[PDB]
Amino acid sequence: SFQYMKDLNKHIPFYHIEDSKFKHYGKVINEYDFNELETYMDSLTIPQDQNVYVASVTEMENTIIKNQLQEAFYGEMSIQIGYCNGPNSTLNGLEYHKSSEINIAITDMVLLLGKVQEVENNVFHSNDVIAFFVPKGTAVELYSTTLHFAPCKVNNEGFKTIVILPKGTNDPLSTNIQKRTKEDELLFMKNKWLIAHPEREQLINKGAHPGIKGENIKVYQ
Amino acid sequence: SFQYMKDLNKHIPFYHIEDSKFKHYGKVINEYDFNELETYMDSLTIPQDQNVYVASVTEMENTIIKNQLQEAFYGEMSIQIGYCNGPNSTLNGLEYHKSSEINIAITDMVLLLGKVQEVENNVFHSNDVIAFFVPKGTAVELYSTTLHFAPCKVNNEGFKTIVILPKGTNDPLSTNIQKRTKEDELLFMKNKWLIAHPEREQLINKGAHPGIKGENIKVYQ
Ligand SMILES: [Fe+3]
Ligand SMILES: [Fe+3]
Repeated sequence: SFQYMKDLNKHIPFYHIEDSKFKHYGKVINEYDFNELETYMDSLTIPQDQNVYVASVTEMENTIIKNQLQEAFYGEMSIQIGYCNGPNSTLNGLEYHKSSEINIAITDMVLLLGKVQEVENNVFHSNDVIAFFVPKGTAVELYSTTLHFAPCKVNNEGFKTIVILPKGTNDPLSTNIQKRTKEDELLFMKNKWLIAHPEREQLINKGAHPGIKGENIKVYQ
Repeated sequence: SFQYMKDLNKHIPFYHIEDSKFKHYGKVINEYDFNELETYMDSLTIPQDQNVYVASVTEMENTIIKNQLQEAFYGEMSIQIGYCNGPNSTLNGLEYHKSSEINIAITDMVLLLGKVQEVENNVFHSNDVIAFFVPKGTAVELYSTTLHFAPCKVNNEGFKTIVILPKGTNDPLSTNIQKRTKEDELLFMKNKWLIAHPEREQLINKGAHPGIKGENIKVYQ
């Protein structure tokens, strides 16, 4: 429940995804159903140790709805459908893509969002983050200029999310560039620029840029 | 010259592209060399009747700069390089992509920009447009949430721009979708959503949505 989560998280701006404060970050998508996907997602368990992210799942890609979303929402550009399920409750990191991402909440979840415009010399401040409570069943477009990461759990068992992007996004980089722009320092996976919190050893050890300044926010439930 | 243009366009909030007001719309790209493309552009004159947009030019794509922009600025996503040159001086339309576009000003030019978030039931108002004077040699990223169209001229002979996007963008739609979202009404080419001004009969005739309210803004020079 939203009010329970709201009450417990007075240390961060906290909104329902249907609130107009979301409008700068994304849009709620209403006119699609996702039965084919939900059927797949129900065959999956939530890991309790750490989040899993599969970028591209054939089963979910071989669907009517994938073809609908590709031709219309993505204007005929090739897409992948994956999932991010897990027990996480902290910010950890903030990433962007030069694309639209769809997140479909298969469980209640929360997203910690920023705006890429608020990055200055590869630094973003926790204070700028906003949380949005997304109910089971809700689908959102997150804009390319919206800093985002893995959801934070609402229910004790964790969360389940469908994640839709241009095909190839989050694949390993296949070249090692000559870095020349500020942004190049963030480049981490295909079509994925990442700003990690310095207390997130799992990302820092992977080479991620340590540019979140402030507390690694925690979402209490 | 910027002050010349500014003095003639007091009917429109008018800014240098280096101004901070641009930060909401895009970013200036500095650390790249576009010389190979500049050389191709020198082989062209400016059309005098009407704009020309060619989405993909193989010769421009078979360059070192194309490989660099693909691997780094687009994070390994496949890109096309084209150009948009001509004599235009009006708004005419506002389009977006679920991608970043790069515009490289080979001549002085002006961009009339909006935000996608300012669209309300498939309507944008001219009064929300902001003009940005882009000097010869400036490269800009336009974010996916930035409504944009073809440049407006500074010099009497017209303008020349390089246009970089994900490969396929602005190709003809291969499907006729069953429309279901407000956004589906705007879908006009591959990865291109357009809101046309009603005075451009040629766009409306082709099925563009007439949703710009207000003057077809003109840039005087
Ligand atoms: Fe993402
Ligand atoms: Fe465009």
